[PDB]
Amino acid sequence: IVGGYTCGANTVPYQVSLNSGYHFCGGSLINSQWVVSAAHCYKSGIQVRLGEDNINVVEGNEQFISASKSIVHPSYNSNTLNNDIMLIKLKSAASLNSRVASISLPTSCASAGTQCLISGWGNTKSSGTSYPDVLKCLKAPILSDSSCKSAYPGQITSNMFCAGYLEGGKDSCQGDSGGPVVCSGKLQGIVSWGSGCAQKNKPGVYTKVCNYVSWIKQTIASN
Ligand SMILES: [Ca+2]
Repeated sequence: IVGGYTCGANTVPYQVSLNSGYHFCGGSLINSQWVVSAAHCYKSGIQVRLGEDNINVVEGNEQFISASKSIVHPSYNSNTLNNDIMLIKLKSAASLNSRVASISLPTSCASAGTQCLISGWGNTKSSGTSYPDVLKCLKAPILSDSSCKSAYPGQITSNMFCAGYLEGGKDSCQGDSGGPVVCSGKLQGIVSWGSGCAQKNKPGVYTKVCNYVSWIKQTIASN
């Protein structure tokens, strides 16, 4: 996260870290046994880390649970990042408490102008490189589809939305990938892509979760 703030330990209780010997992407806990992330975060050998603040210090509220199964969206296209969404099943259920909690799925899609909360452990610099140990947060608005398509001509599908600031300075970044965009108490996006981080006229592009609720519900009901 570029241009954000330190969240506070466990104030984002649905945030997870995906670890494959190192933190590599974020995710969102949607019930005691399932995590939502980005399909471009796919790898074999994922351990899910819940209740994290400092990802380099065991502080005592963590739960570390291996993945039993990964499910990339059937229509995921890695060239265009269309349908950039994956489900991860945990080997055992998490214990939900004040520090580890699930986030609701949306019933309707979020509105342009809504201020959302984006979080993660990704790079904090534009170019240059500095990775935080503690979770970072950013408030950012949903942009109009018109402005999104103007920023990224020929590249935005109906399964993507833009959030952030056309002036630059504040954005998600590499290592935030897979993490949540929460708007009005629901998971409305997944950190997906963008041109650089926090560059003028190049806002963040997010997977539009409201288009995937049927797929999520049917997949959880069968696995
Ligand atoms: Ca920790």
